[PDB]
Amino acid sequence: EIVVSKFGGTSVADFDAMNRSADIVLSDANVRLVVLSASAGITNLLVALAEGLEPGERFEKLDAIRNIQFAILERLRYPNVIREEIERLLENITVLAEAAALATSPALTDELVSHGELMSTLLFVEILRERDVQAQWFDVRKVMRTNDRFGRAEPDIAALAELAALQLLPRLNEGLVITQGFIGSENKGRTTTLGRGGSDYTAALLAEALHASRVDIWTDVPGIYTTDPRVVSAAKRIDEIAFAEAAEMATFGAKVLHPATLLPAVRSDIPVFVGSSKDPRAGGTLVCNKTENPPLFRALALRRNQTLLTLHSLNMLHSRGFLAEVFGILARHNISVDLITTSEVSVALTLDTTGSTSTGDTLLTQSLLMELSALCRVEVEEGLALVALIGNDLSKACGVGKEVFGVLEPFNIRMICYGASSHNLCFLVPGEDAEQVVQKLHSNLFE
Amino acid sequence: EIVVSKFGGTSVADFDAMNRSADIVLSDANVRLVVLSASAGITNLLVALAEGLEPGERFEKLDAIRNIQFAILERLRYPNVIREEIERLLENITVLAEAAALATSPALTDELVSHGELMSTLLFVEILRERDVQAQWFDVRKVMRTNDRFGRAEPDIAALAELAALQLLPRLNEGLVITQGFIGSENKGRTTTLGRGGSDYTAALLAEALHASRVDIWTDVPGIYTTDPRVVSAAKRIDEIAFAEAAEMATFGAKVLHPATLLPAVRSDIPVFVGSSKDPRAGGTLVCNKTENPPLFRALALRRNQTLLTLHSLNMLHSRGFLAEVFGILARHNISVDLITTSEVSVALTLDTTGSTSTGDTLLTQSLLMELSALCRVEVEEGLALVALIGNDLSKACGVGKEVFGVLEPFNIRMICYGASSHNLCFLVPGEDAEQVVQKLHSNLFE
Ligand SMILES: Nc1ncnc2c1ncn2[C@@H]1O[C@H](COP(=O)(O)OP(=O)(O)O)[C@@H](O)[C@H]1O
Ligand SMILES: Nc1ncnc2c1ncn2[C@@H]1O[C@H](COP(=O)(O)OP(=O)(O)O)[C@@H](O)[C@H]1O
Ligand SMILES: N[C@@H](CC(=O)O)C(=O)O
Ligand SMILES: N[C@@H](CC(=O)O)C(=O)O
Ligand SMILES: [Cl-]
Ligand SMILES: [Cl-]
Ligand SMILES: [Mg+2]
Ligand SMILES: [Mg+2]
Repeated sequence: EIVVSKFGGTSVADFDAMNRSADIVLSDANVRLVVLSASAGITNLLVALAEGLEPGERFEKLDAIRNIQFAILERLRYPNVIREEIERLLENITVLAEAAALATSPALTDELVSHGELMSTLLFVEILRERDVQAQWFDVRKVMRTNDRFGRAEPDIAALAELAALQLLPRLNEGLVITQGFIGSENKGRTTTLGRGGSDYTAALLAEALHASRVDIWTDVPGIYTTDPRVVSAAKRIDEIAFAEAAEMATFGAKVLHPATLLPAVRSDIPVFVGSSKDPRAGGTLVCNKTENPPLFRALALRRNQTLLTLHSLNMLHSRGFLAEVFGILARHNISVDLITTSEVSVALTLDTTGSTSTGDTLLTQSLLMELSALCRVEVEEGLALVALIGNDLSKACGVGKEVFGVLEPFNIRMICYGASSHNLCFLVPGEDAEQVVQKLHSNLFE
Repeated sequence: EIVVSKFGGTSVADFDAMNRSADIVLSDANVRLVVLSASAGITNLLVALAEGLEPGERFEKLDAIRNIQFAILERLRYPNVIREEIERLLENITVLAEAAALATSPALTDELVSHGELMSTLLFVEILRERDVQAQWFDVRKVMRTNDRFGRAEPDIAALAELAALQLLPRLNEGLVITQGFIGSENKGRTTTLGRGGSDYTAALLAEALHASRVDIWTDVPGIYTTDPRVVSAAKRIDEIAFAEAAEMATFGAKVLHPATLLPAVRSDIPVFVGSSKDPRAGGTLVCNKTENPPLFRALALRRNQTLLTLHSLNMLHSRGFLAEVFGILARHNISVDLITTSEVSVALTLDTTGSTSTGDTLLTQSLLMELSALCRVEVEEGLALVALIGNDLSKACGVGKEVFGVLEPFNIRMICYGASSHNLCFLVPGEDAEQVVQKLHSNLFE
């Protein structure tokens, strides 16, 4: 019986916002664990610095980073103590940025980028104690154990359970606990990150590990809509939806949720709430086990910068293996594909961006290619965008093909993958036409 | 420089037909090799007998078989010699049918069914010599070596080359040679068959092995149409088309050609002609390397009684393997799939009928299932029909989705697989609505 609350960039971008969020945490006494991302802009600045920047640009970034932190600092009642700390963090960030300028790696990046959520959670506790509140700071790294895959580390569920009950539970009993999402620590103590947007994932993870009654995702939009409001102005809010529905929404482009948030949700039936931190009375969306009478079409999701890796065979093995093998190469290079389409011995692979914390993460390695290039002719098309329609029983229902492609006459559909799930129908279209399609569909579909 | 001609059931169903076909062979002196299927109805009768029938029904079948053969026999000039032989064949067919009534197997079936093309080719030579023609009978089994996969044996290309030049070439130099398609012999002398419609395949095979200038397919329809004339009355004939186009037409339902006919065609660039044996002046379709300015939509193909094997995971291995493995099971059971569609860890498999000479060939074995059932939840939907659209550059062209699904509003599209080939777009629909769909499409597409 403990609700876990999560606040994103915008929700803790500055003192005021941080306050709006602090209020919310104190509107419900069941909120015992808070999860914060770093303030808006921090992570991008930090990532640009882990790329290795020259003296000039480097200094600009470090200052943009220091400003944001002091905007908040200079508003506190007793800014002396945390100033020391911030200075260390800032100073350390500085030395790391100097190192990045000479050598860089996904591990250095995770370590430097981790600093954002560290500074944000330190300040938040201060904003909470400035109100006479028992609120203590906690380093998730003591609990969030992950593998050594830097940039997008994967959580060790068992480990996260023992630890959380041995170091985090007692702290929850005593009082309030503020910690950071997105980061973790590997076996040999090195810092890791779960991948962009990972703060959502962290919230669901600790919720499961602590047997919480619920998780609250506080963002900059009141709930989950029928599509990105930034693309469809006329986007309608969705008051309530179910796990797999949303699970697939996130997976195909519903940025509001990290594609891995709901895994723990489903595994422990921990409903998740989604609302605006700047307007908690507009009302958000609740994600739960199962709904009332689920529509046929809930929403549309867009996933940009997709890559289409089409594989034809140099005709040397039998399809059985030609495939069984092809899939045993991606098993080594551990390249996961959400969408595949075939035609005899021609297999078109739909590749999503990494979502890794480190920019330079390049999916198609030359080792891979030459291994595949000889085993079967390769093809790679870029600047393609995936469009997904999520609903229910689309496979055993009528009029789906006409309803979706009746408006797309003027476009080039490059790939259509449908039939594997009664919840979705996806397809590719050239990047530039991406949004106009989302609009056209949504229109004669939800409006 | 030798043209190879092939005649199907209807084309040698009876004396007259056999004659029509004999004429055609003598309208071109480059025709040195003729390939005959058994007379219409024979193979089905023979297959029903290899299933094991009781005394009564068995006797009816043997008589329907003897009648058809005597209809031709009783019209010859000197019917005495071949009568002896036919009697043996008939007698042997009889004893085999008696054995089938007690024990049955794909090997007994191939051996009994082989008898059809044996009787037809024996008579044809007689129809040719009744016209003072140097025409000799030849047993393809001496040359058509295949593996031991009875019901749908696979040709050993190398072996077929050495043999054909050592036993068949000399016979072609001397004069005319009549032999049988559809059948072969395995390593240990046992008789095999290439699978229903395999007589087309045989024609292409020997053409490649003998370095022929061409192959002529004589059927009961003047050329290759934009779709089965038996479904679309308004079906238009296609005067000329290219390998991959047609290759895919056959593969997805264009019965006029066995799905494996063009493999040798492509491998040796041996153009293939397709015309009616009852009307050689209506004109047929020529299949060659490449065309003029290939349409965007050539035709539609229907493949009935498809099975949709959808695989969801019991969530115990990582997608990489979950797939890499799934495909390494079908690699053992050697289950080939032309059409696959995925969605994360859910993979929907499109399964075609065996096309095997033996009816009882059941694709989904219980060994397989329980091996798959535990590794990942299974699903099986039957009575589904595949619809394919063949053309050119459908992937990098516009309006494809609207053009195809604009008419199918009233239907349930169950699977859409597209993007792997710039030549086709396929999809499933419940069996009963199959033809009405083919008609609706073809209409606002070719008419
Ligand atoms: N279907 C959808 N419903 C609601 N928001 C969506 C949807 N698809 C995309 N979004 C976008 O995701 C945003 C919230 O994500 P994010 O920027 O990561 O914030 P946070 O820091 O709170 O995690 C919304 O502001 C919106 O731009
Ligand atoms: N696209 C198509 N073009 C021409 N015929 C087709 C097509 N699709 C299917 N067919 C069918 O295939 C038939 C010929 O095949 P088949 O019955 O095996 O004869 P054969 O014994 O000559 O091989 C046609 O009579 C027609 O019913
Ligand atoms: N702070 C990380 C993680 C998150 O926002 O959830 C980022 O900016 O992507
Ligand atoms: N005679 C076999 C092979 C063929 O017709 O091509 C059958 O009836 O299917
Ligand atoms: Cl940022
Ligand atoms: Cl038959
Ligand atoms: Mg986020
Ligand atoms: Mg045939």
